[PDB]
Amino acid sequence: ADLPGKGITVNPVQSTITEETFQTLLVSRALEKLGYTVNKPSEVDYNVGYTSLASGDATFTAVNWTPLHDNMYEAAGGDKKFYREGVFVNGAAQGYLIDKKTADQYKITNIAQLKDPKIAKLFDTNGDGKADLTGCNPGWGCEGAINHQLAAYELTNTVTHNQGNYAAMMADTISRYKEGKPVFYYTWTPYWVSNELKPGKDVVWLQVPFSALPGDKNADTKLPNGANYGFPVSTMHIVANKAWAEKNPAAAKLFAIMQLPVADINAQNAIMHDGKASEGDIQGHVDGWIKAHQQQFDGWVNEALAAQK
Ligand SMILES: C[N+]1(C)CCC[C@H]1C(=O)O
Repeated sequence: ADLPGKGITVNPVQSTITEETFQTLLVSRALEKLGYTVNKPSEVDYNVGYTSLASGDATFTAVNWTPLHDNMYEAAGGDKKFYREGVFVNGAAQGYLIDKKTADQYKITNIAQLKDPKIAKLFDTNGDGKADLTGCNPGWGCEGAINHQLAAYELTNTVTHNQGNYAAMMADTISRYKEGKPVFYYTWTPYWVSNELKPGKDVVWLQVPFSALPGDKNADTKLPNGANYGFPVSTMHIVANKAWAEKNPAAAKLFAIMQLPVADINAQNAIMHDGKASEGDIQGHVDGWIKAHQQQFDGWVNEALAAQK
């Protein structure tokens, strides 16, 4: 009769990106149905998350990105210290965008065109002549990807990687876009930005001149027709402490089979951004998703409970 997680405490970890909370708590709810006591997530830098997971201070994360986290994953112990099975979120996109108005006028389709200082000046916001790319916070996996690519594409003389607080910077970028000025930024899905600036209407994605990712000399981000946006279709995974997973087969199975559509996280993140972003609202987003997918959610729980436990 007794549920397998009775008496066992779970510590989730995510980053300080509040938009990660929904998917983290979805896993927490599932573990609670398996009987576990789940604490509120710790919100720490990704790299701190991975070392905590490897030591056993943290139990799971649900925001492990491939390939952007590969270097942090391997560095912290890789498959020797971590359990990682299945695919939690498929079909994420990332890349570089400029406003469609500017792209159409000057016929800009490739980031390599920003080597021309005249083109780059269009996107200068601080007057130093260089294009100002709204980029990634220190510690994000995309920090390393963007730095690597600007160097590889010979863009460091005309393009600046602006770093700080991405969410605040993007509000300024949207404000500038609304004044009718050119903008240049990196983003990903799922996140709230793509709801405000939509490709084909407001903005366009830029291609890159060849494949370049840090730590993999033979990376190939090309699509079958030869078009390249600089990043592959990306996925998120649930990652757990390996030793904990070996002792908790019901949880291990649950982690391998849970799946959340990228569109659902996009929708939740958009609602948060329109003002409903308190802890209490996010809990209700999670509870409402479950009620709307009750058969699926219960199926995951039933499969986990039927593991050899
Ligand atoms: C901030 N991010 C959510 C953007 C894509 C993956 C991740 C990161 O760069 O690590």
